[PDB]
Amino acid sequence: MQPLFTQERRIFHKKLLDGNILATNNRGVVSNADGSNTRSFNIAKGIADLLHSETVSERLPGQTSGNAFEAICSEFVQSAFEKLQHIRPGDWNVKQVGSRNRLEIARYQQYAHLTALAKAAEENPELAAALGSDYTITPDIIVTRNLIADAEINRNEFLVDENIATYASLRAGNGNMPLLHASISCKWTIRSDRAQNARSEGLNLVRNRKGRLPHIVVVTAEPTPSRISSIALGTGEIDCVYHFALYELEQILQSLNYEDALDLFYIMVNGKRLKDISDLPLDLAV
Amino acid sequence: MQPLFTQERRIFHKKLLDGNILATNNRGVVSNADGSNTRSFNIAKGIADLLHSETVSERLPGQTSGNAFEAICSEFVQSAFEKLQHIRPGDWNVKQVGSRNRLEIARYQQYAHLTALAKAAEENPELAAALGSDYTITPDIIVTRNLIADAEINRNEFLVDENIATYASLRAGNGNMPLLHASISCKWTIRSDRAQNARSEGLNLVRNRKGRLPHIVVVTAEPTPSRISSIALGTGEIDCVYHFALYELEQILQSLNYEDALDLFYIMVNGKRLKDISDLPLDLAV
Amino acid sequence: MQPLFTQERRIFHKKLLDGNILATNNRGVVSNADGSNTRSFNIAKGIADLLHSETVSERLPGQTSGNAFEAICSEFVQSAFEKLQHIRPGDWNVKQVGSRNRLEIARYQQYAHLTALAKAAEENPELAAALGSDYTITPDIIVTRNLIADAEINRNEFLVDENIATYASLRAGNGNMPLLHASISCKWTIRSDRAQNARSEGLNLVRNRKGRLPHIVVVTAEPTPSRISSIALGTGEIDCVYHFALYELEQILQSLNYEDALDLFYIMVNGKRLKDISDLPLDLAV
Amino acid sequence: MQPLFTQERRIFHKKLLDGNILATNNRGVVSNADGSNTRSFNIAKGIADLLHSETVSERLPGQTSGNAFEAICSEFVQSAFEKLQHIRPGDWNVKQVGSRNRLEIARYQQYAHLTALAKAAEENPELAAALGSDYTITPDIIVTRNLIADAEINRNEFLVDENIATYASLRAGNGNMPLLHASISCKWTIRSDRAQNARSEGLNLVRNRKGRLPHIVVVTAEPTPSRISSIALGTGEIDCVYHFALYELEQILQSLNYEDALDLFYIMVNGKRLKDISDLPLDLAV
DNA sequence: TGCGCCGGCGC
DNA sequence: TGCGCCGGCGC
DNA sequence: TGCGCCGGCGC
DNA sequence: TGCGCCGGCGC
Ligand SMILES: [Ca+2]
Ligand SMILES: [Ca+2]
Ligand SMILES: [Ca+2]
Ligand SMILES: [Ca+2]
Ligand SMILES: [Ca+2]
Repeated sequence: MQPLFTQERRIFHKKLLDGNILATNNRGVVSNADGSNTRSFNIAKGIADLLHSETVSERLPGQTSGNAFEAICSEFVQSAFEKLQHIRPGDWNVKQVGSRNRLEIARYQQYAHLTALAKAAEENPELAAALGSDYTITPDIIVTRNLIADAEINRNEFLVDENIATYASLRAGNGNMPLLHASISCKWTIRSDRAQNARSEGLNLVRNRKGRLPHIVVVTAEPTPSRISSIALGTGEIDCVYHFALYELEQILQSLNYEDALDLFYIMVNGKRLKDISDLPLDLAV
Repeated sequence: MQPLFTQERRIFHKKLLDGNILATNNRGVVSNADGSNTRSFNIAKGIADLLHSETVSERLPGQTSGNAFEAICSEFVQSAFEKLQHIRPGDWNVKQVGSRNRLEIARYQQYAHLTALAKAAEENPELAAALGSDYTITPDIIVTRNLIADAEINRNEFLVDENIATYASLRAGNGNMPLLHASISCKWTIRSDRAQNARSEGLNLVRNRKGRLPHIVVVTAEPTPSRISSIALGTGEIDCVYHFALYELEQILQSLNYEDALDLFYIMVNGKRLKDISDLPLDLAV
Repeated sequence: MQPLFTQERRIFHKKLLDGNILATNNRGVVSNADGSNTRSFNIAKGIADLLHSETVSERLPGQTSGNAFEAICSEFVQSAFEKLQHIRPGDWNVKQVGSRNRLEIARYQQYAHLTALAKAAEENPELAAALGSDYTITPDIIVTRNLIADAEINRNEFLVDENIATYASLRAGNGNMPLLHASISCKWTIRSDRAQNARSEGLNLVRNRKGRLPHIVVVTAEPTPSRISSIALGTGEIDCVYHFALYELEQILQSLNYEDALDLFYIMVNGKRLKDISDLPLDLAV
Repeated sequence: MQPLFTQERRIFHKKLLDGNILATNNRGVVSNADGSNTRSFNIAKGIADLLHSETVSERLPGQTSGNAFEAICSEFVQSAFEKLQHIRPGDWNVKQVGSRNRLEIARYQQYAHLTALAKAAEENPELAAALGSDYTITPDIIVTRNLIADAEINRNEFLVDENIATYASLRAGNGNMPLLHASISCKWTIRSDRAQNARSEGLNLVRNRKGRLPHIVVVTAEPTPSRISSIALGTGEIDCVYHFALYELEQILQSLNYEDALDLFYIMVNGKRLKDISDLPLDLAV
């Protein structure tokens, strides 16, 4: 049959189709297009043909398509990542946090101290104002790793006891919390202004961490390379951007002769800023 | 037996005593102390006593203790990290880079674009000037990961063929290099001004990466908490600092009844900015 | 009569009213409210009463209200700033750039080199991909300062000739461009996601500058302190946020007893992150 | 007469020759040279010759040349900047801070919150640890601006009463302190590692400011371009570097026929990363 | 070579 | 309540 | 006091 | 064409 990552990739698409997240309205507008832009329209039509989309229905409201894209991205990650246990073992959990959560990063080892700052600020309003703060990281999807018992550390050799390596992050106990492995931002579609919150979130993770920075990634179904470029280009905040259908996007850009769009596409891909959704699970194993 | 990490820790200490790196001169000054300062003198002597330091010899040139401390840290990480294959598998290398070689990080995937950038500056002086920046990132010790065969991704299951997950960093071939896993900076002793180059370096890794940030840590044998804090305190550049002899420092701070410095020790240690050398191998397995 | 800044402040409001930028629809929704949020509705109603708004008309499309708010903010700045010539002299120009421009910062001394990087990237696609780039700063409104002749430098004393101070930024000649004094972002209303492009723009200005960083400021008519807070709180990117009607906002928060909103309001104002529109001209003279 | 800035420049040089800061020891080593290196030896001797350095004495202790170079830079800036009141008016102070005093920038408006932050850490150790960071920003030389009376804002026109522009930074009273205009770091000579503390400091000013960023510059007497470049190259932390004797350096680089170093000089100078001491007073008037 | 190592100690 | 989701489209 | 200055020179 | 504007509102 298919290789399993290939099957999960199609499962991923099938859920977008089945849910009418991806569909075409009766004016021929594919639902991830900017219907008032010809290039967006054409690129999204082609991807949707390549994905064998057939349903005709009205575009879903954006809150609905945004939410569903996250859940569906979340299910793909969890399912594929859990097959990489021999390359990246651990007690992994993949969670869609939500578009309504907050303070959630403080749940995790590298950012726990942010609980203490918040509580300090609410108690002392002078401290609140004097503070820079910035404890507002609300990821769409997290991947976390729970902590390991000595039994696991000492699986094959007597490596540790209670008198050595007493601060190691992976060691369960002393009120240690789970590690944040990845923050995954989802963008069903992009406009260059609303795309920038992924950068500020990446930036917040970078500047406030105690310990190893998580993976910071963005997944998008945006059809146009230019809008993808407002989040993908540049370094420092975002590790890499992953497209819901890269291969399909490549094909359509080639057959349409949007030559600047194709050039921008290769700049990002060859520039290590844009990958396929199927590359994400393995990139989470590095 | 002792746990193996406790044995490794004692081997790291005995390399510093045996190699005359950590020793006491004819005036009673321990060789990581700042002899002009009573507290640094007393804290360092206290650490040497708890390490059972016995040798009398004159302080080595700075350049020699610097290099030697670095080799011995490098050997500790390599021997101890190799025990952790079941929690962080792979084909790992640990290397002690040096000022001799140039453009070292650019041999690794997340920073390879820096070669192209330098070649571009080199041929066009107008471009060299426009970009401004030249010199590039040179950590003391790096840990790198070699890439993985398809047979090993597919060890258990038919996960990938050559038509899926084709940009994934860990996958061998496709114009791929090894991955930088960790940048480890060493400071045998510290002065607050010359500590800061570990921060500019950390920042360079951060801002320039394509892919997940490496581990960015500092290992130091500095005796006084105030000097350690010049590098330890704060977040954003350094993941964590590792003391060469944390338990002994804590113990001497208590015995010398230096409460202000004991406070600062705990600010750092309780604040997750400072740990023992022995936490580092497990911290690199996150 | 009124002090002149007070008159410009009312002129500013009158243009928002006259243009129906600020008005109330026939359901009682004030046009800067989020009509589906009760607190937004109530706060905007009160400000609009305090500004003596009377017109009833349908909300303008967002592209129209956004554009007009910029022009109107632009006219206020220019007009008031030009009265500060004795505190901040110079050949000043205030320009609404537009929501369609690009590369415009490269027009200015501190960012000119960005022209060279763009031209280098389009010529060499390998260089394009290898590049980090990030020359995408599109301010809404700029303030610039043209360069000064020796006659002005030497107005009262013979300070300079052609053999001293030959690189001074303010000196006209040798193909020197005008200085960027300020970038002013306008946000008629806010949602926390679309607010973050002001941060990335501020960040781009910070990281790419050669010479003194411009003022980086945000002007907003957003009624709710919480949405204002998604751009105002935190430091490093934005110098300060200026509200189109702060005094009115203070009054209404007090009379409504939204006590957490009032607390957040004082956190920002007392925390030097939020000011009135009338404070901007003087803050541009520092 | 010479132009006044040319006279000031010669007075700055003669303070270094007369004060024995810049001199040649009995071995022919000029006192800002690294005697072990032929190029630094030759470039420094060449600069001393063009400055008409005549004194023979032994090199002063590092601590003394460091401090003395700093006082003399400070005096140059103060005397020359005072001539620029017609292009940058105000009530300016120039001061040479020192390691003796602590929490110096916090006396200025944009960084006053740092006092509150430190007081908060000091009373609550859990908070001190949560925040992590303690120590704070200590530039070598600062230029500050005192605040302005209402009579002077209203000198020409009735601009403001007490009901408008009530949070404006420049306006005296209302719980206002002076403004930090410039942070000036000095490095009599450089080594690449100890250069980097001017970068961490620059970054601290950047990231922590409430209001416009101060001028952030470095003045250095370092002879070799490679060492100057360790601080000069790049953007984001330092606005610009200023050489103590740029014309003389350029001239010696040409006469010594050191083409590689001449290149690097131009990369820096043409790239707007390096200028002469004499450009600094006008650069602070931007 | 020259970069970046650490040390001594003045302010 | 409220935060952040995407969509329509003018300038 | 102790922080942050610069210097010598090994690798 | 295309970039960035704001608005409606679900989850
Ligand atoms: Ca999202
Ligand atoms: Ca080092
Ligand atoms: Ca805007
Ligand atoms: Ca200095
Ligand atoms: Ca010495």
